[PDB]
Amino acid sequence: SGFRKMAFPSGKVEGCMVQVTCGTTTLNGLWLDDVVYCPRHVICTSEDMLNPNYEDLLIRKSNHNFLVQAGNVQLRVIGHSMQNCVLKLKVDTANPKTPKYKFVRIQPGQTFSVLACYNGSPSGVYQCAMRPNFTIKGSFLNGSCGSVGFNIDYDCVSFCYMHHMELPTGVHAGTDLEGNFYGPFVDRQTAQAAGTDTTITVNVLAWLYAAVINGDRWFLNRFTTTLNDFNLVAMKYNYEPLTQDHVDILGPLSAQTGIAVLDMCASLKELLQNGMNGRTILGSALLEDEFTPFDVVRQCSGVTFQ
Amino acid sequence: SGFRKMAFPSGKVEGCMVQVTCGTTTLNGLWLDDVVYCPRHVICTSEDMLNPNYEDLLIRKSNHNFLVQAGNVQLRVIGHSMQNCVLKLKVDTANPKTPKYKFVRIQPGQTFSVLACYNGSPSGVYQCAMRPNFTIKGSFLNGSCGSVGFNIDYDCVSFCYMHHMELPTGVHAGTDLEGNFYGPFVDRQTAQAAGTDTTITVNVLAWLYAAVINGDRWFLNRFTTTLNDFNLVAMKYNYEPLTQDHVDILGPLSAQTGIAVLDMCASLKELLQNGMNGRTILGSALLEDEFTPFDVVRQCSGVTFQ
Ligand SMILES: *C(=N)[C@H](C[C@@H]1CCNC1=O)NC(=O)[C@H](Cc1ccc(Cl)c(Cl)c1)NC(=O)[C@@H](NC(=O)NC(C)(C)C)C(C)(C)C
Ligand SMILES: *C(=N)[C@H](C[C@@H]1CCNC1=O)NC(=O)[C@H](Cc1ccc(Cl)c(Cl)c1)NC(=O)[C@@H](NC(=O)NC(C)(C)C)C(C)(C)C
Repeated sequence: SGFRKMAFPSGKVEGCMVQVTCGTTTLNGLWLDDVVYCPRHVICTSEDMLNPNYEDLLIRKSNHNFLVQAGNVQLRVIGHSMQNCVLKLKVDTANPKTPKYKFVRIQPGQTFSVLACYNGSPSGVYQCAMRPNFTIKGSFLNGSCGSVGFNIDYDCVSFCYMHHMELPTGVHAGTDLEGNFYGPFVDRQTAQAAGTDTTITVNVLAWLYAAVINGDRWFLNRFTTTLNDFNLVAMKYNYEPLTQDHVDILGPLSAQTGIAVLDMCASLKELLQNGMNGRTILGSALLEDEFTPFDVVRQCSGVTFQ
Repeated sequence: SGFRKMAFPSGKVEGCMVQVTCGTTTLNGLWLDDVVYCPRHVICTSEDMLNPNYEDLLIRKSNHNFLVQAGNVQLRVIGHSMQNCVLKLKVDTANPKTPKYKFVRIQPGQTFSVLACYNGSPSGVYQCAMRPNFTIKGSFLNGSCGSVGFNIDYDCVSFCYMHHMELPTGVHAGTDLEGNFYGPFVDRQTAQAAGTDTTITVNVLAWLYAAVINGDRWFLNRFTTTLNDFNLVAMKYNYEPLTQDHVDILGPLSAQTGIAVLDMCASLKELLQNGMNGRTILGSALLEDEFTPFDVVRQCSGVTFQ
């Protein structure tokens, strides 16, 4: 029993983190085979950030302008290129600890583990969700750029996020590992702000199923509702609409607990309208939306990785 | 900016987990140098648990009754002994991935990372605190026994917890790595229940400092209080008393924010008496007590490990 914000084991990723220095700027890089991936803003000075032409900035660099360190070993940079907003540094040595991996662009609502790093050295791991407004609510300090987000599927590391910047509201923005930003953000210092965020409805329902599995039943009721009646209520409270695909995804949890999805929706509708009234669910006094249906299955069934 | 429930990177510990089978029971073991540590209840059958004599049970086993697997390699057991409630299996091979490590018995209020494992394989990592009643609020399923809790200090892994059992309220009990239970629990199936829990006051104050560092100031006020006036209020709300040592530990956070500890205490006193009134702090609608002062410093200053 029990339910925690659980991250993936980070060992396979720790062995791929390196330090990258260009000029006075040091941040983190991801070393896979003979390529080091890092944010391209590493090549900028303070004067360039207002409107950088990255093609010009890169053509004026040479391979020896890039200092790449793996622990105490210096890696020799033999090539460099740019893909969207990531820099790819080719090095003379293939990382012997390269895991089986793939690169994946995730959707809002999905969750992943972040390995927060400073100077190439792992500092901590935590779980977060890609919000509907394409930011993440992370924890990052100076020097954390190039830290990556990932999932593990059996034996395979899926990299989905590389950290680039913090926005004025204190939330975070970055790219997939092919250098495409999530959301409307760009790597030039111009006025940018996150759009309004919404609550990830399918995840709240997953978490209410987790509560039932763990013995929290006080919010259940005998009613049922329809998708369209539920969604009319969800919209008013700034919740994402529920689709038939969401219903199907929750199937395994409905089956294990015996409570129909549309039954659970009537409970959520009541909680939205009357509040939780000084009660808690799974130790929380707010409805939690950063667990996917798969997170709940994994943690309430016991899936491992090799 | 930002603030998350952050666990330590787990790579150094993943390489020490093995699977241990005795009879029909399989659980996890910790392989360091040429010794595998695991809960001694692995040697029990269902009939023995009501009142096991572990000395008798162990004398009737031989080295080949213990099946120890590291991935796909079988490790050959060449000796076995018991230390308190842990079994130590001597094996013919020293773990080449043994980190620099030590064994530490922690105090209530301290936090640590748990690497949850099934069949020797890491499943997830999360952070928790050893409660004042010597339980932890973990997340564990069948087969998780022998999963360990740890901290990292520079380059050294400090093991502090090995998982043995779940109590009827859904919380968890285990031993240090020398086999001594935390709390009044014993490994015989008899009626046992956790004592009443209290809230870890010094940790709540640390977390209120974290909130200030991240821009949540609405709960501050101009007042100050005394230790003895604060503690009189804390007692009524089932909070641990605050000592002068607690005050000193919070020094670094007081200094970075400019708010005296006893100033912060007057804010907490107000929050206890009037509630948070539908407001949140660091995204929570309850006062959080599972971050130590050191956790906050580490996450709001950026300490890494090598
Ligand atoms: C990366 N090592 C570091 C991580 C930051 C520090 C605090 N929290 C974090 O997540 N980020 C940077 O160095 C980054 C460089 C940069 C500047 C400008 C642009 Cl457009 C990009 Cl894509 C990257 N700086 C910042 O994140 C910066 N924020 C902004 O400048 N944001 C706007 C205004 C461009 C939206 C600070 C947080 C002010 C350092
Ligand atoms: C270990 N692999 C497993 C982990 C459990 C499963 C569910 N959640 C967990 O944390 N634990 C056990 O196999 C354990 C064996 C055992 C039995 C009896 C005693 Cl005294 C000890 Cl120290 C260990 N069983 C249990 O944890 C058991 N709980 C109790 O029997 N608890 C009391 C009544 C002895 C307090 C179940 C949770 C019922 C399986």
